[PDB]
Amino acid sequence: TIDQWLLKNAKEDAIAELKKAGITSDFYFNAINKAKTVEEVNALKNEILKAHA
Repeated sequence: TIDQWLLKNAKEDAIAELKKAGITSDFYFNAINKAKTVEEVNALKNEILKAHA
């Protein structure tokens, strides 16, 4: 199974820690659900610190 894959797991979990970080860009929250796996979602949020800040 694992169909849950979609990667929609760390989606809100991470973004939930971003909206408060002060970053509200959609190129980080939107491309978040586009990532591949959880490592790609949490990795994107870690790139904003250098891919935008």
